[PDB]
Amino acid sequence: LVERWHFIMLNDTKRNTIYNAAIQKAVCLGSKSVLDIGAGTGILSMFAKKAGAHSVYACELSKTMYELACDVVAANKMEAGIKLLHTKSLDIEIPKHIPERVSLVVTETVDAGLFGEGIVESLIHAWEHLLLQPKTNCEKYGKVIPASAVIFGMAVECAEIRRHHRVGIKDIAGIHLPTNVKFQSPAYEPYTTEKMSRVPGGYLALTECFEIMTVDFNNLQELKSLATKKPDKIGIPVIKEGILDAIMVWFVLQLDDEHSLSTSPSEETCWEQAVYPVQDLADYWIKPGDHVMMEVSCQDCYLRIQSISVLGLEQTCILESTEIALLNNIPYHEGFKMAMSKVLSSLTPEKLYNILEPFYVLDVSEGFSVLPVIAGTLGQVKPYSSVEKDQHRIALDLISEANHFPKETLEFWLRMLQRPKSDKLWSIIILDVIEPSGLIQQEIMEKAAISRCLLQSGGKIFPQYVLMFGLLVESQTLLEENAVQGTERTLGLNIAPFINQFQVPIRVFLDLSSLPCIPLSKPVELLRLDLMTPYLNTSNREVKVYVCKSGRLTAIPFWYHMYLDEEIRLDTSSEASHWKQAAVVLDNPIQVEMGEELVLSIQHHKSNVSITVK
Ligand SMILES: CCc1ccncc1CNCCCCSC[C@H]1O[C@@H](n2ccc3c(N)ncnc32)[C@H](O)[C@@H]1O
Repeated sequence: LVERWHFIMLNDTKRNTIYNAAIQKAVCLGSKSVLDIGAGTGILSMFAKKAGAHSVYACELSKTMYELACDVVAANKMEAGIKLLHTKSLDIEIPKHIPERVSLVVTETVDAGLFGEGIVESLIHAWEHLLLQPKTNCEKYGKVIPASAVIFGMAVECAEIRRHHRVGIKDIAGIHLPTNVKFQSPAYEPYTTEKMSRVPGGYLALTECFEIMTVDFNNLQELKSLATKKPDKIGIPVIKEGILDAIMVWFVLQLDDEHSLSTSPSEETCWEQAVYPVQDLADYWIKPGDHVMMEVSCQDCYLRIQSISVLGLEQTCILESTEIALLNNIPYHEGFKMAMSKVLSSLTPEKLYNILEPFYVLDVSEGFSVLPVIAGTLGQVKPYSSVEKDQHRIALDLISEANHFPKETLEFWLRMLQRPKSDKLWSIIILDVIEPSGLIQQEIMEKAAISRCLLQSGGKIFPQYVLMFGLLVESQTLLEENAVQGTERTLGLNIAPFINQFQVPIRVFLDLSSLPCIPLSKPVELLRLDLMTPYLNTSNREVKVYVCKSGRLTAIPFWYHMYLDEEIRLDTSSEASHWKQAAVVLDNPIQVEMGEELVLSIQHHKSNVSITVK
């Protein structure tokens, strides 16, 4: 309900201090009438009032955030001086919502790409309807904090970004990906966002930092012009050999002459960068002498970088990032090849590489999957794909052709779980068990139980079972993302007890490998989800975890080993995993001692798992 950024930004003392100092300066120079656009909990509005502003107006788009801001403003005894408005800034009218035009607008409607929260649209409206005229004293003319911003770019090598946007291989577990199928991510999604200061495997600067654009938030003509301004065509010198994976983008906010904020990548700051993946080139290798060329525009809200190309000295298949990461997950496909060949082998080795009767193999993977083609290559197999999108069907037809399938070897199941034919049964059913989120898929136990009945004698659900592993960690990061840590970070203002009512018990879409934390235990098996034998499912159980190290336990990250058979397991935490992980974050951190035996109480019901300290 409450975006994680509200917790991180409220816990950033440095940022609170700098916004307070800028709002203080402006108010005491006589900006005593303030509109806070995107107020969240209302901390900037409370800075303005306490700085001596006469009237403060705070608008917030989210019902949840507006109600929270009402509660926080009241709790800090500022109900009377601060008018909270449940409204998009665009829908503020004078005198209906605000009595008079205001001397100061403060806005934190800002994303990693600066523009992605509609600031340009808001400030154009603000200048036109809501602000006093600009300077041609301070009580008599309109001004905006932030005043202006410089946007910076850098060409980078980053395999972690690459593996989500480009398919890196021509051959997966003995199937050929044909040249005549081009895979593109959806960023070909104007950008992704990334804490680049700790992206798994890091990044390499291939160019110097280069200025992309400047913006003056106090110049209405300039903001009005962005909409129709001709894209800047630019060309950036290469200073290092490497693979061109992305343009990394950040910015400096000038709040006023003396106060600025940088979203430059750093472990010292909370800020993320905008990331523009590079794809649909013949070659990605760049070296000193080359230029990185691109068009930069800001016409329809977002900063777009397009036509990214390298100046030196054919069916398209759109995949989600998860599906691109999947095709780049080699051990996943090699596991399936091996484990499928073993199940085929132990049921009819004669049909592995009644003659007319194949192995029937059903793939119920959620999205795009090449498992059926891999199954196809193993023996006399009739493989079934569960792809819905026409584009996926065409790609798989073309991949089939490239691996010497006769036409209509690969069948499409959608074009309910049922028998393959009237009096026939499945040799393998593949179920999708774990969400990209790192949570167990809903209704999986139902799908398993239905699927069990539809199997040939000695046939298998893949995976047969799944072990969930956990780790005791001390993570201040996970804590500061989860909960405001008291009053001192918000400069005495009392916000934590109100926002912390919206603590999430579980952080999903977590990159474990990147996480700054201290391990307090070794991995430990937390529960078994067994698709072949439901009786082995952990109902409710306690787990004794040996504490290897003294620390403040804040979280229990968790991932899965998915067993295709007893020898072959997939790791959702693997380097190349197309799954994210998750973590239980404690409402209250617990202190643990080396030698202690901590008890986790683990409640499991369907696809939901409670994990608690006892
Ligand atoms: C330095 C920024 C940064 C840089 C790098 N990495 C991360 C960040 C952090 N950015 C967090 C985005 C937070 C989301 S926007 C903040 C609040 O404003 C609200 N809103 C949005 C538009 C809007 C409107 N026109 N009228 C009223 N309210 C509005 C949202 O409902 C939200 O509560």
